[PDB]
Amino acid sequence: YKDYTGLDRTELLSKVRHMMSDKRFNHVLGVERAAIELAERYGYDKEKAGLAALLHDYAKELSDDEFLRLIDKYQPDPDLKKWGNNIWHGLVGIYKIQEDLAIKDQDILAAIAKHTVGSAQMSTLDKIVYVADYIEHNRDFPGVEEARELAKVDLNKAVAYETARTVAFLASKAQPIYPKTIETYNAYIPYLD
Amino acid sequence: MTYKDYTGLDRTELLSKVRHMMSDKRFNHVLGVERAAIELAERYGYDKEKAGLAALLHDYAKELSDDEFLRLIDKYQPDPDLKKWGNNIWHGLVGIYKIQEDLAIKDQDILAAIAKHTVGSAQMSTLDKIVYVADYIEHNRDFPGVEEARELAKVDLNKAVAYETARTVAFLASKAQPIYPKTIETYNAYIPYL
Ligand SMILES: Nc1nc2c(ncn2[C@@H]2O[C@H](COP(=O)(O)OP(=O)(O)O)[C@@H](O)[C@H]2O)c(=O)[nH]1
Ligand SMILES: Nc1nc2c(ncn2[C@@H]2O[C@H](COP(=O)(O)OP(=O)(O)O)[C@@H](O)[C@H]2O)c(=O)[nH]1
Ligand SMILES: [Cl-]
Ligand SMILES: [Cl-]
Ligand SMILES: [Cl-]
Ligand SMILES: [Fe+3]
Ligand SMILES: [Fe+3]
Ligand SMILES: [Fe+3]
Ligand SMILES: [Fe+3]
Repeated sequence: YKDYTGLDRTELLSKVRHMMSDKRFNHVLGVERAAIELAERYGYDKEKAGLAALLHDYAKELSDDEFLRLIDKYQPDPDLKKWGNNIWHGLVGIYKIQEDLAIKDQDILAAIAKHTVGSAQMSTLDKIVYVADYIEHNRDFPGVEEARELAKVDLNKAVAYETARTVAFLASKAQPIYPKTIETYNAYIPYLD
Repeated sequence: MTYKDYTGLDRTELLSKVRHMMSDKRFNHVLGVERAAIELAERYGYDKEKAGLAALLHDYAKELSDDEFLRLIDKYQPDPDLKKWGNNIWHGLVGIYKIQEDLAIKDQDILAAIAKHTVGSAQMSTLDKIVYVADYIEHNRDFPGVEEARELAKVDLNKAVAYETARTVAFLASKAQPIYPKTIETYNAYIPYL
């Protein structure tokens, strides 16, 4: 990752860990492990995959006010301020990552930005991060084990399954559903037919 | 303003033509929706005739052939994306052209409420909401939580709208069926009522 960050993995782990709780940093390590496994399985650059996965939740624990300032400074979209952390920590978090690290790679940053909501046409790296986040080994929740099996077989099916489960979950709790989420939903459900 | 004022047929002639468009089971559904929409109109201070008429006509095109719909799309509202969907989406949005072909109805409120009865919109009129809810709670319906919808409809029409839309999004997602984007526009607009 030094090629991407200018830092050894040891300073990098220090920086990431100092942004979040123990429990969350373990999640992030599990996501790194899972993304590297997925990259191996699907013929993708393991270093890009692991680095995007290590960084993906870098901003997860920023406060609302800190996000509102990053919005104002870097992407002042009126609608964006109506949402919250779930949406912000990836989409707006990338600005924090760039402030704190010498990361410029647009593939990595884009995979991080959309890790929560996806998009239509996700790249292989986007999908690796998206799926690793859901299936990493510390996770236990309704839908993970089917997700793990699918991931071993077809990345696009895993993407579809994860998205369908998340929409169902949000709807069951009457929580707002980000419009990109439904874009991702409709684009990938054909894989499950 | 009677059904005849709106359509040029009296309710008796309407009921025959509507019966002709569909199976008995569907026609009974439509009578149930008419009944439910009239009750919702009384409950919420809305014109009972408009509500009853929109309800009677809402599924006029439910059993048109796929080919009839595609012809209608070409002829009246060319949209290649629309063509990618199916009966669920078409029968309201494209069905209103069939209704206008067969009936002398021009009322834009009634037509708009029929057109969106499946998917809703973000800024639904009272008539829109009455048809949308009546469709879901009509007395022939027997599905889990229909009694929750019925109860909410007795108390707050916007909540009933919110509940129905959250139900439908969760139902579709739970089996990985496509979700029409207006459906999510309705969902996000009405969930704050819950
Ligand atoms: N309100 C809302 N929440 C979402 C949407 N998509 C995902 N989420 C939620 O965002 C939360 C965090 O998602 P994610 O970044 O994927 O995982 P995490 O950061 O490792 O917890 C989860 O509770 C998801 O349900 C959406 O479209 N709208
Ligand atoms: N594909 C798709 N189907 C939907 C959507 N919203 C509702 N439906 C379905 O369309 C069907 C017809 O719905 P509706 O016109 O409300 O009821 P009906 O005509 O009395 O059966 C149902 O099975 C709904 O779940 C959507 O957004 N996308
Ligand atoms: Cl680990
Ligand atoms: Cl590696
Ligand atoms: Cl599971
Ligand atoms: Fe996250
Ligand atoms: Fe995560
Ligand atoms: Fe219908
Ligand atoms: Fe109906």
